[PDB]
Amino acid sequence: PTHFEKRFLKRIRDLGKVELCRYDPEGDNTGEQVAVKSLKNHIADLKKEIEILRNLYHENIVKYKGICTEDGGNGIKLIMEFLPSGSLKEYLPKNKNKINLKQQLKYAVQICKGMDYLGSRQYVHRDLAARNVLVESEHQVKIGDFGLTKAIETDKEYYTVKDDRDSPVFWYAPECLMQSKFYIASDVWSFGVTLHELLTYCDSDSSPMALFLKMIGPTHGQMTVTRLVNTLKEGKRLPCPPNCPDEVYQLMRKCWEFQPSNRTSFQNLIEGFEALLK
Ligand SMILES: CN(c1ncnc2[nH]ccc12)[C@H]1C[C@@H](NS(C)(=O)=O)C1
Repeated sequence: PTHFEKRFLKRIRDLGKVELCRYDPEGDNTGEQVAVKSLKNHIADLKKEIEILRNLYHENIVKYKGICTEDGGNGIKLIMEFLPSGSLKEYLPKNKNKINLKQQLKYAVQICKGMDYLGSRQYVHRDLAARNVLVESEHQVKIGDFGLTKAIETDKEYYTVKDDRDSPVFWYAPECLMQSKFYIASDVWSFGVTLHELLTYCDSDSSPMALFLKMIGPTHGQMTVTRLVNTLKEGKRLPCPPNCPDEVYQLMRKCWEFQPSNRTSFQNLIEGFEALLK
């Protein structure tokens, strides 16, 4: 009762590959809408993500629904619940009006809960950005993609990633950029950046990529990571968004301590934000 027949998954539109499908075995279009993750070779990677998501059960983590086999039973698809409001990246610009600071801080708490739960299971997300934070409702958010998530080996503080794959470098901590080492503290750094996005209502002009590119200047490509490391070494950071209170920025800056050991924890973040609400 967690297997989806590929012929029954009717594609609607791309979500991010991740596609919106309607699983409709009765053929009367009454079937339920679902998010489907497939390959655009790296079947072993998607199988790892499936094992990860099936093992996550939390209010602030997108629900695993099942798996769809691509014949001759040689391919796999990840089936997830579909949240129509989409990611913060698409939702926040559309609702700058109803979403105040209180609501943004509740989202920050929820992301931190989802991430702390992820941390307790010994995983590093390595891709925490607003595009990966889904809106269940105006009161609830969920971490919605685990495509770069890795399990930290027992008795180790981090996972080392040595591959030819792409990385969200404008969300990465110094240790990730310099040594390819990913700690729970590196996810804390990425949360800080995600929180910046959320506070700027995911305005494209104020995105971490747009701001850092304006700081770094004209840059290839192959030199982006070095220029970014240098900027972070000098102590430069994403500026406090307009009308962002000191208390929130101070928490945001604690996610951005150059050394991983000097950063705050997700639990200290939960408590910090919760103390600001009402
Ligand atoms: C937007 N989105 C989703 N939207 C609605 N309902 C969903 N259920 C699950 C995912 C999902 C996912 C595509 C992922 N983002 S990406 C391509 O940058 O990795 C997040």
